[PDB]
Amino acid sequence: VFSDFLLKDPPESKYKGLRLELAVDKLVSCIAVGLPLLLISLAFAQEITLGSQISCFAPTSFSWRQAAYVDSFCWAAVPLWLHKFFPYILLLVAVLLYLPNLFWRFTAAPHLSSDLKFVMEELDKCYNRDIKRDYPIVEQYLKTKNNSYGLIIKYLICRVVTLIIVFTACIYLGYYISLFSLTDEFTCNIRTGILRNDTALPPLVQCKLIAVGVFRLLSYINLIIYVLIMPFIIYAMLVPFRKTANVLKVYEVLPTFSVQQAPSKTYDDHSLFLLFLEENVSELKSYKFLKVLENIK
Amino acid sequence: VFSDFLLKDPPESKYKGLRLELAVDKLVSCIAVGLPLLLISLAFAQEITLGSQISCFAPTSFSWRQAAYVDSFCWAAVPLWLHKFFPYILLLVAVLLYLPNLFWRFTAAPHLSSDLKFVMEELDKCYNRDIKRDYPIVEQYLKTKNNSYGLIIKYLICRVVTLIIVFTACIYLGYYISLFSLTDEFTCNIRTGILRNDTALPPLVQCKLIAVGVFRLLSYINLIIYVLIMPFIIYAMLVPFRKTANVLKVYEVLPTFSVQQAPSKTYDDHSLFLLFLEENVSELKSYKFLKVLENIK
Repeated sequence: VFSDFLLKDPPESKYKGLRLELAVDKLVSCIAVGLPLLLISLAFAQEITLGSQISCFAPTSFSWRQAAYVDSFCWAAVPLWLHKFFPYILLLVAVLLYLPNLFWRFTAAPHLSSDLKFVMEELDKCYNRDIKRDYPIVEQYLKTKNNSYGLIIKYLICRVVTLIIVFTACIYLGYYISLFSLTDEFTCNIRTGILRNDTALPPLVQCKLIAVGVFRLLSYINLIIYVLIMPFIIYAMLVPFRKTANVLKVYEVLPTFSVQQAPSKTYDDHSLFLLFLEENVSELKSYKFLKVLENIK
Repeated sequence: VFSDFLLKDPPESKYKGLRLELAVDKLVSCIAVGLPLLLISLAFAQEITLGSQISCFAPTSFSWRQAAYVDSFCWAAVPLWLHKFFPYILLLVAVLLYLPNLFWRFTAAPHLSSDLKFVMEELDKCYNRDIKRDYPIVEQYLKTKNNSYGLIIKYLICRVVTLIIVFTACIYLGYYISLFSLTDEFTCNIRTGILRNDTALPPLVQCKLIAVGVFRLLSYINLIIYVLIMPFIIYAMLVPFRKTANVLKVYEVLPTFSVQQAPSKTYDDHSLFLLFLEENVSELKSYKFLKVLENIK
């Protein structure tokens, strides 16, 4: 009985290439973080070529600096801040979106990695020794992960943070779009604190926001992409209803492994671990041999 | 008896991946250092596009440079320095926050690393040889760390430095917010030292601070994030009341290891070492075998 409990070695950097994120979470994260960076890079580029935020039509009686004053004054205060702070909300949401994958990498990745390596090495050993009564090591190990919750708790944490951030960004951009595309100019007053009773200046002045066009374009692009990537976040968040293949069911054609009685797919570590195992089954060497073998029969 | 005291080798770069910081301290440090850098990067970017700090409405009778003089003069002196020095306090607190993890890395990390490697190699040897009377090497070694204090002293040093810096930054930003969001302009005088009795200049002039909006936004963001990450610092600082799993209790199902009588969780090196051991138990190979083994029984 107890002979295949002795730990010998990993006889290589054998795995070195396990994937610890299910490729859809990976694509979604890359896109959602990258898009605002490209947008605001272009934004800052064009704004540093324009070299101004607004332009006011000052009266000729002013000098240079006397007009620069009103042009700087009217850049301060219907909300104008949804325009003043646009290139900052995007960086903010980009960084907030980068955070959850850091959370994953530092709190769940190494545990999951060790578990995957253990299960895979055990399966390879079992097949290799029984192709030529022991205890169901892998069966009992996977039975242990049937009332724990840490892995799935952390997973759902990451997914819900991502969904919340994307939803908020969407409604912000939407209000921007539905508010600014009706005009781009406004009336500004200057004589307020000391010049209040100074008749040497106009009672009003006009100024125009000179980036509304580009910002509206970027808003449309970002909103479309985000509403496109929301459903994938939800489909990922629905773990116990995804599509699997039961690699543990392909392994049951050898003399003494198991016969998996019946699953239930509840929210627990068993389901998430099975998902990661199926994603990484590309590296299990014995898998293809057993597949063709059960095909011959 | 004395046979398992001979040092043979680490038969690989076996561990090469121990984690020397408990993932919550890691996340907190990354966030707290990174956030002000992103904020002040954006600040310096926008301020170099604006190319000015204030704007004063000089009388038309001035020339160009004669108005530049008042515009530069009134940028000097209710505190205006809380506005003048804003992009510097943030870099200061970022660097002060980076310091404690350097302190940890240089005074505690290598000792802890050697200790972890020793304990883990010893446990693996013990299991591997007794799965097929000796002295409790690991039990006595962990007994030695029961009246020393260096590790926990350094740990608490780092945590309290972090908490102090975060608290001070919070109250600074709070005073900024509660002071500047009532106005953005002030009255300035010029004729003071030589032009005092020079009637060729106005008795007053107005100037406006042209970054109050952006700085207030950054202040809100930073204050919210810092008050969010304070509780985690405290929860970390409360070492002897955290949640563990007693991996040394899972190891006691083999013939001659121990039976852990009773803990007390006082402030000492034993508790902190147990925390680090539980964090790094992902690499102990025998751990999962023993877990499934005690499950079968």
